[PDB]
Amino acid sequence: TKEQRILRYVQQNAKPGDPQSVLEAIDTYCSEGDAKGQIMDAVIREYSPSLVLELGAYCGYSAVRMARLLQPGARLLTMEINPDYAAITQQMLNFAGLQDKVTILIGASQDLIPQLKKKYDVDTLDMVFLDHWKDRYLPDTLLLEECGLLRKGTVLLADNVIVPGTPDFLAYVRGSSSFECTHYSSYLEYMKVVDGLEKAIYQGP
Ligand SMILES: Cc1nn(C)cc1-c1cc[nH]n1
Repeated sequence: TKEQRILRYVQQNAKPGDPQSVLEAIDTYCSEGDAKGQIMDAVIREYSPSLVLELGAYCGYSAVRMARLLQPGARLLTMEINPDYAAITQQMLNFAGLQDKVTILIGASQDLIPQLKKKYDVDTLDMVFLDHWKDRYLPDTLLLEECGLLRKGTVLLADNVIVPGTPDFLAYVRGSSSFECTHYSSYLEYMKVVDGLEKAIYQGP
């Protein structure tokens, strides 16, 4: 119901066609995530990806956040396992006026990623945002590589990466010469990490 409540709140209080007011409505409602969203913004602005893959949609906050910065021609593919969330996310994107920039695929990442080239005509991806299941971060990273979907300069950005969580994913991207890594730790006013993200840029084979 959390995702449903968030949407209705947006629908009642936000301005249609204005992604900023949609995001502000979501943030405001949830607090009584801008640190993470701010990092997502910085990555999109720096790498200027033409095709983005998002793993996990939920209420659509991140789809809105990323798609609003893509220029004409640039697109987002969003995978979401839960059809109820995919519906919420579609409504959220319609509300923000970003529906022409995003395609939502319903299903499990491990099933859909291998079908991207043949079934959905993807060549390579410029950016991947990982925010789905944490036990899939490393397997899906490997799957993307092995399916030939990454190129030199493709940026992976993974949410909710806080040690000792995601030991395998981090061991790989850090450990491998094929990835150049940056970590982000948000503490807000605290001494303990509230959210962590990892940026990993593929260097090619
Ligand atoms: C996409 C996807 N694939 N798998 C395995 C989980 C998801 C997910 C998790 C939250 N939303 N969607």
